Amino acid sequence: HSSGLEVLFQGPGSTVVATARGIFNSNGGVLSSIETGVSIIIPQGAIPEGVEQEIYFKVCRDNSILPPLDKEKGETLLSPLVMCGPHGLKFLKPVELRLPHCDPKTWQNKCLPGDPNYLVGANCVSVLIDHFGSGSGVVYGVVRRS
Repeated sequence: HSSGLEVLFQGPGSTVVATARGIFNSNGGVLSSIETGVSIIIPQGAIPEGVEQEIYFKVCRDNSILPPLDKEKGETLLSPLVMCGPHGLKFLKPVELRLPHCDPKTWQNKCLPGDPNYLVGANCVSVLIDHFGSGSGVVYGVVRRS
């Protein structure tokens, strides 16, 4: 039993509930998405000079996706999916992507006001992207093993 980062694919009509977008230049910067809690930090250099790349990640719901995990054993998704804006992107340096992944304790908890955001932002999933693949629905997603 363990959790990690994985790149899932979208088959049917994906459910886009959140959409983060931000044009980034060689200068660098980060793209935060409060709608879900996902933030992408780009190191000063990932993007070349004299260029402007519109990087937007759309956070979808966990319903219209192809989860390779095994729910029969208990596996599942505890992190909001993501849809890479541009398809076939290649940075000069890897970008740090962070997702709002909480502990498995709240996997089915009603969520109390005492600390419903405690680890929601602490145990975030970090993934480095130098180049973003190009697929019909190359999305991300935390894999909850069983």
